[PDB]
Amino acid sequence: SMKRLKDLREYLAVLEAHQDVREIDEPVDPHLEAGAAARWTYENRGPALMLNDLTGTGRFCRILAAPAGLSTIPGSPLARVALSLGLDVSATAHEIVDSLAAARTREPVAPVVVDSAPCQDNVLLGDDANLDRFPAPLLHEGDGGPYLNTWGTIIVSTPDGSFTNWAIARVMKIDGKRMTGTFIPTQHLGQIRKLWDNLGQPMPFAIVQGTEPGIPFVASMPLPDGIEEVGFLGAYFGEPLELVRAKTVDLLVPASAEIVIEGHVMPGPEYVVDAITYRDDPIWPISVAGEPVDETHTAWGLVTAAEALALLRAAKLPVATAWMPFEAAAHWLIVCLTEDWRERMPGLSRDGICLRISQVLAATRIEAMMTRVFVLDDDVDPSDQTELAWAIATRVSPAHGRLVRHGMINPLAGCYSAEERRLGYGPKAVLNGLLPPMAERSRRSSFRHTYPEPVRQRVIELLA
Amino acid sequence: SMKRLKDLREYLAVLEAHQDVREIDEPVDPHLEAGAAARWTYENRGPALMLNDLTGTGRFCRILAAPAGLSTIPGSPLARVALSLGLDVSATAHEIVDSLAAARTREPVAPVVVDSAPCQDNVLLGDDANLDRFPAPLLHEGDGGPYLNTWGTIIVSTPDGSFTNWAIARVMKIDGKRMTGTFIPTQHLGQIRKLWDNLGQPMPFAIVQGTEPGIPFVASMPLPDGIEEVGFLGAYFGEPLELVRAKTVDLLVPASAEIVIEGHVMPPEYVVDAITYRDDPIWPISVAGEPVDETHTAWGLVTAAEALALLRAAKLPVATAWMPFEAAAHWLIVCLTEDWRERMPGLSRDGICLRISQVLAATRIEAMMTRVFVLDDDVDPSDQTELAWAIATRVSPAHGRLVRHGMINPLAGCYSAEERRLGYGPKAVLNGLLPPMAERSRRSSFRHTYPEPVRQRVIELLA
Amino acid sequence: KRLKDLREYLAVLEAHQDVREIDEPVDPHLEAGAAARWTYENRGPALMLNDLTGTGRFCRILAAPAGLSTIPGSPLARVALSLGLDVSATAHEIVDSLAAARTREPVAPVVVDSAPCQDNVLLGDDANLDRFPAPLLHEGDGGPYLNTWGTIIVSTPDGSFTNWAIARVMKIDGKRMTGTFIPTQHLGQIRKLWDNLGQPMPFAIVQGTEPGIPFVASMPLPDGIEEVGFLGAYFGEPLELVRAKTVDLLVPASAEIVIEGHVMPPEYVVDAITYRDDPIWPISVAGEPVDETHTAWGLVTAAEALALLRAAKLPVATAWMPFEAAAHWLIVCLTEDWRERMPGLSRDGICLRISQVLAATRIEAMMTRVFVLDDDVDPSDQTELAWAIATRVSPAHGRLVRHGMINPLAGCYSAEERRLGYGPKAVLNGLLPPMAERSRRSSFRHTYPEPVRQRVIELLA
Amino acid sequence: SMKRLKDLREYLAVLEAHQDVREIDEPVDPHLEAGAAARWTYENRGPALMLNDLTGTGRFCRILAAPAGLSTIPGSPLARVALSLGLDVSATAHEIVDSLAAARTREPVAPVVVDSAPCQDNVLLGDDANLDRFPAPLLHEGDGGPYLNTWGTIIVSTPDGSFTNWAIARVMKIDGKRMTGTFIPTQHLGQIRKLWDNLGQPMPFAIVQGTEPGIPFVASMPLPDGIEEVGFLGAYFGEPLELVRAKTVDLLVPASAEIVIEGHVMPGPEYVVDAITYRDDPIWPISVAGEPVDETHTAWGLVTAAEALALLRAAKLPVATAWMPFEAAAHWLIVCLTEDWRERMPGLSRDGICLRISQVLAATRIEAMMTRVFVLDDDVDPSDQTELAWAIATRVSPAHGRLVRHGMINPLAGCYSAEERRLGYGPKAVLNGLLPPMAERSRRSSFRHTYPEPVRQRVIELLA
Ligand SMILES: [Mg+2]
Ligand SMILES: [Mg+2]
Ligand SMILES: [Mg+2]
Repeated sequence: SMKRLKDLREYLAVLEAHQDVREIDEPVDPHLEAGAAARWTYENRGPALMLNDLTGTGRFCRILAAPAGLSTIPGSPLARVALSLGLDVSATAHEIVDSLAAARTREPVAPVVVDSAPCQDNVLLGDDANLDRFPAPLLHEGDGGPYLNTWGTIIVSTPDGSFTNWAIARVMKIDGKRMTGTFIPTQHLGQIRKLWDNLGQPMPFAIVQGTEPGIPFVASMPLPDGIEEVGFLGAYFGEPLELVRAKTVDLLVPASAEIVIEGHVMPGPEYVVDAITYRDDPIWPISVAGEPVDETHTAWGLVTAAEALALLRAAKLPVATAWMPFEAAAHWLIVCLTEDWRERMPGLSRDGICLRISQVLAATRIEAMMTRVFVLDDDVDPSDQTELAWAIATRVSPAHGRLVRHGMINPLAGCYSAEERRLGYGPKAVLNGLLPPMAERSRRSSFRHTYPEPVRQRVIELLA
Repeated sequence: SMKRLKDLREYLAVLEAHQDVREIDEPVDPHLEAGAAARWTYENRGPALMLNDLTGTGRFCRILAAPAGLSTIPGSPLARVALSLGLDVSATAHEIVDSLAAARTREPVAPVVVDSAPCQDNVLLGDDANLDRFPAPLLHEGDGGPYLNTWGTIIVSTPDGSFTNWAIARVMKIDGKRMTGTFIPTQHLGQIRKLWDNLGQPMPFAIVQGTEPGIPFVASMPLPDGIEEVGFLGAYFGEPLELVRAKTVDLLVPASAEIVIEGHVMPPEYVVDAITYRDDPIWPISVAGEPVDETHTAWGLVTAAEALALLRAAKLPVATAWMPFEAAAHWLIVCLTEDWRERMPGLSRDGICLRISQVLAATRIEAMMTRVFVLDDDVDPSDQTELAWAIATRVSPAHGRLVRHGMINPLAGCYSAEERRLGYGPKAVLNGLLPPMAERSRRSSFRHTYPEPVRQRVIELLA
Repeated sequence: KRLKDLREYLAVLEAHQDVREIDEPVDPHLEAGAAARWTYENRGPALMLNDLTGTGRFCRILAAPAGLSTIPGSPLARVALSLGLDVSATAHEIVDSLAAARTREPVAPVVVDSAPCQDNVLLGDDANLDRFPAPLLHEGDGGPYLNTWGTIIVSTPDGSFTNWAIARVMKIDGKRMTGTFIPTQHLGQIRKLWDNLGQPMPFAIVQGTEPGIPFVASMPLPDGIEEVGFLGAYFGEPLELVRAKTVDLLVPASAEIVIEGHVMPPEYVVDAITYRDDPIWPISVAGEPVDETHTAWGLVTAAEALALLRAAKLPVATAWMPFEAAAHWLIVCLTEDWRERMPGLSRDGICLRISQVLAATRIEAMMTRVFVLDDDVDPSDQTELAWAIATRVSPAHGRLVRHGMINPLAGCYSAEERRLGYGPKAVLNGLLPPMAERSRRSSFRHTYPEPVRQRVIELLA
Repeated sequence: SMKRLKDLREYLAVLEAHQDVREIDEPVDPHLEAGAAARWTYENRGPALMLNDLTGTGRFCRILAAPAGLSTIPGSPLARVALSLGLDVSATAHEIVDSLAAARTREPVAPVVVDSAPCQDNVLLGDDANLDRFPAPLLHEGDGGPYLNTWGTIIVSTPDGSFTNWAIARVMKIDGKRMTGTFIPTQHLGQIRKLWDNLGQPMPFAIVQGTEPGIPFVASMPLPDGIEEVGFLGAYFGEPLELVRAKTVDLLVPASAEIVIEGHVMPGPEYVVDAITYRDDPIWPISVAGEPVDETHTAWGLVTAAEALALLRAAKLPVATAWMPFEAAAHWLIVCLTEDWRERMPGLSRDGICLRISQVLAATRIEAMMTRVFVLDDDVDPSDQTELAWAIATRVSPAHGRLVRHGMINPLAGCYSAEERRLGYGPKAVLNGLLPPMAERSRRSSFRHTYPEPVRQRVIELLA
């Protein structure tokens, strides 16, 4: 039933068919212009951009901007997300998070190793394996340097080869042979690196760009500790991902990649480039994070809502859907309960079920970033920004129904004081916007909710 | 400088010129279909509808649906509000509330009495003055009966004639001669009803429909106690309002009306004595419900303009004020000028929120403000995405909330049954102010993170 | 059993060994105030300071006139005796007596031909405040506080309303004094009427009256209620007054000293000072608990709250301003059957209603916190009260916050809240669930059958 | 410098010397009268009671009631606590918690094994080891049965013998050979019984009554996971505690005990008695928990404040003292900061230091029972109930300066709803009652704070 797109070329051919990708043949400077073009695209809900000619490297390597920004397809703003996750172009916000959460109840599917892949048609070794051959975009005026990895995946394995992590972490260019990035000890990349430091050996790595579109979504997903992204991807699409052996490092990489950067991480934390392999006419996708709406919101926040939905359902909570509204910049989670939630959780009041949701979320990886969690009924679509704001304004008390917890916070969230940020300790709220029992509720006043179907059908016939 | 539209025909001709009104010649049943057509229009941002043919009364009286709903005019969703208030079709949310607040600093302009008006071309008296000859729309399935007044103005004078109140209150049809409605004692209509009840005499009234488009906005405005709407309308437009004498009741009604329902209120039922109308009458309706309708575009908007005027009169550095339409007239956004600290030394962010709360709490409008968000003026409160982003990223999940308990809006949704029954519940003032300009982090977007040459080069490539 | 003057009051305290005479000289400059603080804080007897540096044995000073009593098992005895009750009257019986008088018609006073307070009469230059002690009660004060436990009689220009207020009056020199005339109080309002006519307001300050007067003088009665009428209704008989020698004002015949004068528009001016042989000038040295700020002002404010809450038909068993909370907290105890008496309300609902009723009254601004509790706890028992708040008030919910006018002297406000006169006040819900749904209390009285308790009392008491 | 009382007889001889113990020679019924006599004693601040004749067992076994209740010694209400912890009869609230916290910075002192002890002068085995030989007091109405362990220690060890826990937990009698009690998995006793259960073996146990008076205080103390109570006692007193081998179980028990009950815990959980040993004329102390003031407040709450003081100081916080007020029934912790706290914690505001205190406490075992923590200055004595209430009323804002955290709660605390108790999830607050800087403060108005020393000395001469 899934319609999985197997590489970036298939993804781009589907966006072409829906007139949702534009080619720019005029030269664009990776120094700020490429990043600015990506921001213009996100903010004006423009087509994805194929930057065909870049200052410094010419037409050698293309750049794909806004790979999963909001779509131009009429009535389908989530189309790039839907297609990236093998769903219909018009799949809803609920169908998307439900598909991802459903795969969390399935057994992982191991990948398969292929003899060859287009990502190894061109191989650069030794002094030829130089990043100066590719664009080094300075994405924002104030950045420390060029961010080479914003929509690509870092691949590392434990020394024993028992666990392989695919993660999306920012990587900054130092020079043609060296890059750097953060190895936070609370995430897998850093935990795996510590195992390589204990054995006194450089950690082999590979960074892939322009893989099949579903990979960066799963690489952004806060899966539990023992779950490999490749296995989850396999369970999600219902078939094994095809991997190819890296040329210089005993790692398996997606065969769908446009570019593969291979090397070793040395404490010097520096990534040292040993080889670069790429398919003919390579494409390097970028993601330019900032205010809504970009892949921070359409990918990272969205897959975090799908993980919350899976965790809440695993705790046997009657959750209809979960969503991280794009306008709230991945600061809010909306939890919608089924209409029969009281029958499914018999001893709890509205405050009681909010206490239980808080208790369940508080025990997970993702709790620290939830600055606010709004608990609402499923008569509200949390992906409809007007209906969501209306529900919060009219259903959340101005004083009560707020559960405040203090603890770890997202250091990048905006709603914290300087001392809260410095201590890494601040407030997170769970807000109760649930209504009284369905029979006790006042009828909703709108076209859909206040008129009989024959009257609505007659009006649609006259006006639509 | 204002471009006032003197009646409903001028208003409709301007909407026609901007392709923002659609004529429906097929019959529409006032029983639910008219209300449903109005809701479809609001919710799909459709053109205003001129319901030309209505079952029961045919083509006699027309109905105007979504008279001040969101506009179809590209890039100008507030165009119906702007044109209704004599402004340019493209006037912004700020220009609109600023125009209304500016008129609060001006002296009232007394109206002028004219000898005749089109609203009296046809006069029905005695048994002919029957509301069954006009449409009686059942606007929502669950309503108690037909709501005859939703976008019309009820004119009422004190027994001494020293004060003339123009108000917009709900009026439900009982039969062809009788209507009923709420006379809340905290409003001028319920306060003036207490003066005519004390004298044991019936209160004369006159309800007008389809007046010039600016009247229902001022009728909805919570002006201070001693301020007549007619005087404010005169100060706003910069010229006197032309009134005509009522045929049967000693009240001065707008000469721009389509229909004038004259009568007297018994000690609460409205009893019809006369119905005058101009040729080919138009009866506008407003079908209140979820965003966005005239509850939001008129009532909430004029309440933000009054808050802006009151806050400025208290010498507060308020750049703008707005009642977001998506929040259903439950929230007020107060944006402070960038130099508010220089203008209000030596208050902290919490200090200025305390002062705003203290000022608002002393006014008429405080009870309906379920939440007030105090933000900086780098946020447009009429941009729903930017507003939600500012609240999510700038209001603490726990602190910077001033809670006050007292009178509430009995129709607001965020109250318990006991809070509604007591008429006593919580109202919050939320602090979403940034630290000083120099201390602030740079905003990350196309406009805020790139040099002008880089933005201009990108606009050249992509626009 | 009303005590008609300060000598009757002092004779009753003597009979209960609750007053001590200090014949050794005490300096009005700080020592008298320090002796009063030692007394309050050590729950010592009231002090009769006979010899005072500067004036000697002329005018005596009564310290801790209504401080906590030394009488075993009766700490509220000075309050009880001051209000004509039994020496052992409880916290509840005291506030209930005062609240009961609020349901009664005022009793007009009677004018007598003479009084002991006019046995001596100083006029002109003889009317010098320097003849009497001028105590500097606290190190940091601006000057001597002459009025701390006396009453300021004032009438409107038309003579239709007479206010008996207790306000702080500071000595400037031998003839002039100064004090606060807050416009939200009667003394500031009655003053505005005299300013509108462009005339000085005649006044009269009395010291050492019958002990019940300073309690009613501290009570926040409604706007149209005279203090002398309430006193008359409280005691059930008219208050005997006398015409002031130099001003058109009637003053208590029970006074020790009467200081008559005029208020030029804020300074005061003395005309005459009349007194009875061997005068006594009582003082009140306000500070940390427990003094007359707590035993009189806070207590009478709880009695007024009890009267207002009952007038709103609320099932209030008692009300109290705990002394340890320095007149910052009001405790409202509901009757056990409150749910039957207020049928549609939840615990939160009755707290909303109490808040709504209190918010409409004069006294709301000083209630920094109001705790709504059941009547199974005594709010005058500081241990039981703290236990009830700790175990029954949620650490997060059941708090109704209101913002508005505040007591500018309350401690729990920021500098900006004080400067704006706008800050938070809370109503806390500490009500238990329905009587059947409750857990049994674990203590001697609540966990054991009466035969078992009686057998234990026989063995151990 | 310590003056340790090595058994209950030494403790009782010291209370006799201070006229703080009374003997009852008239028979007292263990069914409710003994418990009622203990409550009368606590509530009237009476002497400790030695009940010499108890209905059913006569003069065989005595009962000591209110072993650490408030003392009758003039000016020394904490004397039973002070003497129990080897301090002077007049040691203050601060000196007591400071002594206990100081021992937390010291190395544990291993105990010593002795050949014999008075607690084994009489040995009952087989059918003779029957609890019906001793009083079985029904302490309260509501109690499911007789509570045999209220002021005694439960001694258990791990199968490997690497860790020995001395615990004070509820033990209710079933019959003459069987008892039951709670084995909370969050405490050591339940964690240790799981290890015996995994080996398919009953857990050996010993319960001791009437040991030296310091033991029940340390058994109530929430020490960290790897710290044995016997080692802490040794470090506290500055000398090894003397133990004797148990007769029928492989455990070491205090040689100072009046009574040893030895046996094995079975899952079907029930304590089964295999031997009872006791010294001549045994004394069985009881603690009758209820409203203030009993050993719940004078021992458990007090040692929890000492542990909080030790943890806060280990986090380098400038804490002058910590205390759990007796009137607040072990629901509140008061944290008093030193006057110079701002100099010692330079970048923090009053709210900032409260956030830091909350963060430190939240990382510890004791967080859950802290329904409220009040952060005050050290110009307030938190053991003075009037001054404490005055400080909270006048210094804590009616709305702000409250940090709320949600999580684990004390299931026995009163201030929780039925749903919060059932979920084990509810609110806990940290309240900011700190004054502004010392120069910015208003002077305190009282005898001590508003008058010069010569004026105070002159007044004391006149009136004292
Ligand atoms: Mg991952
Ligand atoms: Mg008064
Ligand atoms: Mg332990």
